[PDB]
Amino acid sequence: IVGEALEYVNIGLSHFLALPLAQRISLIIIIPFIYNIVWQLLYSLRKDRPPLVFYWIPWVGSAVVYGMKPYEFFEECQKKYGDIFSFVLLGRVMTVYLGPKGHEFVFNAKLADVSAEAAYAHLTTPVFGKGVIYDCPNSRLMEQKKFVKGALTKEAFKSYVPLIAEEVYKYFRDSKNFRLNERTTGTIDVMVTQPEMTIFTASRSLLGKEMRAKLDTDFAYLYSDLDKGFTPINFVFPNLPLEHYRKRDHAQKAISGTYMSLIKERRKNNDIQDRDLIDSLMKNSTYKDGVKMTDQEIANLLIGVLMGGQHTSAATSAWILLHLAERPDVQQELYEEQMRVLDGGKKELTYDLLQEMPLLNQTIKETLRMHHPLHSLFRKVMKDMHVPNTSYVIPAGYHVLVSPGYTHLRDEYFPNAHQFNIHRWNNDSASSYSVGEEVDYGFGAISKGVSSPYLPFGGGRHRCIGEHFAYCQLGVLMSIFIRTLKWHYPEGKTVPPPDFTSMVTLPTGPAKIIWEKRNPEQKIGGRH
Ligand code: HEM
Ligand SMILES: CCCN(CCOc1c(Cl)cc(Cl)cc1Cl)C(=O)n1ccnc1
Repeated sequence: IVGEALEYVNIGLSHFLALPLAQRISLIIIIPFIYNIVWQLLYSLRKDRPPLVFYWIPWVGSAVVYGMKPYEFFEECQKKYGDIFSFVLLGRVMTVYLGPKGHEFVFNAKLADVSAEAAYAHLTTPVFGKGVIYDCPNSRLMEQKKFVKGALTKEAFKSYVPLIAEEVYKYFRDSKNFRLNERTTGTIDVMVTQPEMTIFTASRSLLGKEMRAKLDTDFAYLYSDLDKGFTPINFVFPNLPLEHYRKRDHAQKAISGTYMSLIKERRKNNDIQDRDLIDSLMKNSTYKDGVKMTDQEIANLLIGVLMGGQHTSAATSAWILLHLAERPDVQQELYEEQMRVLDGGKKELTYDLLQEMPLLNQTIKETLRMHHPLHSLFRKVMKDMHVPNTSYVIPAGYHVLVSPGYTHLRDEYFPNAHQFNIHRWNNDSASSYSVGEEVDYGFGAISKGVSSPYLPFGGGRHRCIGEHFAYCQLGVLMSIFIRTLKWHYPEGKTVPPPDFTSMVTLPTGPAKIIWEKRNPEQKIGGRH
């Protein structure tokens, strides 16, 4: 007789529901806390699952330590478990595969196994708009990248270089942070100057003179509002109604509206040349199945393409300025390269001459090695994936996290990895290179192997298409900085540590350097 025991299950439940509000709250906390803990212990039994990092608080998982110092988190985990391990992150299970094998396993994964758009769309679609990037099937993305690459050709870069140079000089002339016709020395915050210099140079050359002229007005404020939707807090709550969410949505309509306006006027005048990305997409945005991109979609694609490049590039020139500020030896060497290639300054900077500045391109390369703008790249796992040479299975619904930026900082692949050393790239100054066989996903032949320990631009179907644009812009900018200014730190200041909490891993500010003119009496012409 134990039906008598079932009587007391019933009675027991009855007394549960009758406990005071204090104990019941105490229990709605202690009961998932405990379940979680035995669940992990039970989980670590399975040999077909990668090791899972232990955590106390349910749902939150390892969010706090990962969110604040993800490379230290990765390293500590790698010591305990090796290169494959999992951890819970605000609701989700992230499986990290560290090292070159990890790049291979994730970047070169089969289309059917993983989805970038499933990982990213909830974050990007509201910022950029509907119908493009991650708000469309992968095949559509592939053709958009193709369309955009058509405004990123060598001949495009030859015409961008003087426009970008004009903008840097205008900024030296007019911005309160410099004013080189009035001041010979000054303090700047690189996280104030570099985003402005970036948006100004990127706008003028990819969007055109009209759009660049709008940045001189209050309209510029909308791009900032748009940033606030592109944060690792929309990370988790994609849409819950308070005000910076509205300003985001408002900015998107307003900016896309403006782009659509210029598009429609250019077509109404047949004022369609080869100046911009705008001209380019208007002439070339028909998918292979014959469907044309709408004017809304084109405008949304413009926002998305310029947003990403804006923050990665601005963060990178800020890090460059910061590393160089304590290396007058490297400024000196870069300066000598400038005098030699540009014949004392008597040659005008062109895209061709940029390619003959290996030490400048190595400086960019090395900065990107020590400061990858994105410490983590994600895919949602769509089908149970087996991990080669293990018994590990990664179930659908998990996420895979790859981190080439972590490998960038390993001594095994980069001797003295925490040292800024541009000469480690002697006779290897290329932004990237395919050491063999290629493949084409729809936007041109890129490398098939994604095993390089140096992968600032990722690889596989989702690979960056902006690398050459970014070197062009960073190149021109840094060439003018070097030729015009020397700079150094305020007393006792040094290279700041990264802030990893933002979307990109910019430096912890205020990040200030002191500039001074190389030629105090040099004037920059033009009306203002
Ligand atoms: C230093 C500058 C940059 C760095 C380090 C960088 C890095 C990256 C990385 C790592 C990815 C791959 C993301 C993933 O696989 O999850 C990517 C993708 C991409 N980037 Fe860049 N990027 C930079 C600048 C730019 C610029 C200037 C542009 C445009 C002109 C651009 C446009 C794109 C596009 C369209 C993708 C495709 C993403 C996809 O297919 O899912 N990026 N970038
Ligand atoms: C253009 C579509 C979104 N992208 C590409 C994917 O960007 C990412 C990356 Cl690389 C990581 C995470 Cl965590 C989220 C997003 Cl949206 C960009 O804005 N970027 C950023 C740098 N280069 C391009």
